[PDB]
Amino acid sequence: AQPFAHLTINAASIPSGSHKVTLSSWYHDRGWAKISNMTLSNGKLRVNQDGFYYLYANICFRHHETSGSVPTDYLQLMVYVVKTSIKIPSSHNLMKGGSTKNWSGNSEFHFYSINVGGFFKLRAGEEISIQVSNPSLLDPDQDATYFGAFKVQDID
Amino acid sequence: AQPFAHLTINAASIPSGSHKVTLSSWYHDRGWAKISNMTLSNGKLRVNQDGFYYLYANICFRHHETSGSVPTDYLQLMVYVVKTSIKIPSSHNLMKGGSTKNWSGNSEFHFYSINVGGFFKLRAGEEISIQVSNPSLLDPDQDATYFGAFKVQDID
Amino acid sequence: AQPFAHLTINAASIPSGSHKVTLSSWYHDRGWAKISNMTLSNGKLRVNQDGFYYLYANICFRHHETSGSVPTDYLQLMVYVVKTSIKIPSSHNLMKGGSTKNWSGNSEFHFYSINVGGFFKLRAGEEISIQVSNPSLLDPDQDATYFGAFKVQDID
Ligand SMILES: [Cl-]
Ligand SMILES: [Cl-]
Ligand SMILES: [Cl-]
Repeated sequence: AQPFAHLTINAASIPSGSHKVTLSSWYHDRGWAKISNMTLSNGKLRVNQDGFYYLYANICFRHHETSGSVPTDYLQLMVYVVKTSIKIPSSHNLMKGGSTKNWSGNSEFHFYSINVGGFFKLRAGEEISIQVSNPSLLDPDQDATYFGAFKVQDID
Repeated sequence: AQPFAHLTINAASIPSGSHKVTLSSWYHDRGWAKISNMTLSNGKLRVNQDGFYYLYANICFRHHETSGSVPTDYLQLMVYVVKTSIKIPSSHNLMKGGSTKNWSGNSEFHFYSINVGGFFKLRAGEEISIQVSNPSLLDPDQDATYFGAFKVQDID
Repeated sequence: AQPFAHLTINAASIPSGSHKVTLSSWYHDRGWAKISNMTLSNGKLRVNQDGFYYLYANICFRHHETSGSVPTDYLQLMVYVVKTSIKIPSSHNLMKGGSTKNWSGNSEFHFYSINVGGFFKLRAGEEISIQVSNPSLLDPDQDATYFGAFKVQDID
């Protein structure tokens, strides 16, 4: 039963704000959202089996003029895949991606997606979480905002 | 010992539109383009073996001012990795990515690439295709625009 | 003991010029950086065992007005994953990504990341390397700029 997970964002709990925050609302059993041998605790994917896993995340940001105004036109759309654990409580970034975007002008719709992927050694007990800026601009669709992991091979 | 695929764009045709369409011309036996156990049917990567596959797509877009007196003020460069089948035949997006761009500047060259990847459960018979907007802006090189998949493990 | 590598950028040595270059300084022995059954030489990841490998790279560019000014208003922020050989002086592009960005004044901070991935057939003696434009704008953090590979299955 090789470990893996593909979590999709749960808009039914999308926090407001523009500052860097951790996302804790994800789906694990519906649509493309699956999970196995791994446990999820409010946007905190816990590893139960040691191994080399490939981790990835796809976060889509969007804004339509019809939704109203945004604090500032110069945005910083960032995504951070973080690892946390009992021994190491502090957060450490495994991957970082994103871009500054000027969403000014009279344009009606603005969109931008970010993707990151990497190969990492994970020990049971360690947890991966997703931190992003401007969580209010996140796209709610499961094909738009998601993150996952899957074991590729055992640790030597 | 496991199926896989890496298809590269075949600009043999002349897709000159702006609306989102379904790319149907791909290579499977040239350069890096390859395939094993999987079958290609006019832009349709058909799965001939159940199991979990990692899907990925890289789409490059570019534009030159000389191709002028044509709107490239507001652009929506998007990519969609859709899945179809016999049952569950209605098109369902597995992954979405892209960005809005303003390529009306005095710059002689504009470029932007999109990348998406994810871990998915697939059953034999199901198909995977690629849909993008502004297909006439696609970069033809085999290293710029491509998509693919490879089985990571069997379904439990 | 499947072959793999996750290499992180070594800030120390990084071209301060404005030309596109091959990055030749990466870590393989600290932080998330790691390598197994592959050899890092002169910034090139040499394949020591024939097989199909998944290859990836994540490149982050950034700029703070305190660091001075950009070389030009409309920058080309690109990455090329290249394959060369220890036997013949051949050089081929496997993947390409990036985009043109206007980082002219205004904002106090500019950021942009690119990500590429792909399934490739590699043989012993072949080497994977990274070329980027605007190397002086590279983000030196290990979670920011890195590239890697891992064998998924043997050839044939
Ligand atoms: Cl799925
Ligand atoms: Cl290849
Ligand atoms: Cl690691």
